[PDB]
Amino acid sequence: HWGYGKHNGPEHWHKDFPIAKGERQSPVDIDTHTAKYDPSLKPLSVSYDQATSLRILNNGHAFNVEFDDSQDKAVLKGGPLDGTYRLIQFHFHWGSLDGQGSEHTVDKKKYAAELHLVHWNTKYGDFGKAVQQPDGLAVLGIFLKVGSAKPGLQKVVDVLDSIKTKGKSADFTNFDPRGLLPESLDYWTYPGSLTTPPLLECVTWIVLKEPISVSSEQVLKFRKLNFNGEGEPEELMVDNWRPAQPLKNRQIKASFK
Ligand SMILES: NS(=O)(=O)c1ccc(N2CCCCS2(=O)=O)cc1
Ligand SMILES: [Hg+2]
Ligand SMILES: [Zn+2]
Repeated sequence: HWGYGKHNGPEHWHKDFPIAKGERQSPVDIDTHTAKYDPSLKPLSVSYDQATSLRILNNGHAFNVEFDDSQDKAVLKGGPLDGTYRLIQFHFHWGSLDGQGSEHTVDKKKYAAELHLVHWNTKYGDFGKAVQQPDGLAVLGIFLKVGSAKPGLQKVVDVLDSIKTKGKSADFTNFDPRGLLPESLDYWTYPGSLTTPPLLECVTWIVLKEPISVSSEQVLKFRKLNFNGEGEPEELMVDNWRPAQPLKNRQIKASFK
């Protein structure tokens, strides 16, 4: 099955998921000089004060911090979005080295990691139905660079010992996603896709201009995770990012002048 290795990685995905070569695939390079400021964009609203985290899961390609999405408790609205999108989970993509790891690039620059806060359009009733829709999802993407520690990340870092291998999960209640956000909500936005199989073209991407900083030791613990299940040969969970895909005649919009 699909992975990030030489034999099952991004170059292979198209054979099982033909949409890999579609018209609105993600991630993309954000060419900052080609991006246009959009005055019709409303202010971005991130409402995570009532957020209810439940669990953290190693799914064999990254780890998901899952939330209770049965009521409007953590929501994303405004910006390019019509209606309300509920937070279901967040996860990261990272590299084997600090000079790579992000999925989106900015003027071809790769960051050490990228955080994805995944949201589904409430008019569609659940996540499964939302991913059948062109505007089913909204993913808020945040770049990670190496520098000072992110205090709001440490609770995540510390539990990774407990979910080392594929299929392992751990209780992860009372985690506050607000501690993962940068100061500014300035962003780029474009229509795109899931960056992993099934690569469904359902996402409004909202990628924040301001990266967060994480410490070397925080990122190092990400790299100690395993792609494999327990009792199988160890394959370090690193370089779980898809490279930039063709923009194809889509326009990236900026929230800022
Ligand atoms: N990387 S991404 O586009 O934000 C992304 C968001 C959600 C998902 N998933 C959809 C398939 C089932 C659960 S999931 O987390 O793996 C995969 C990728
Ligand atoms: Hg879709
Ligand atoms: Zn992702």
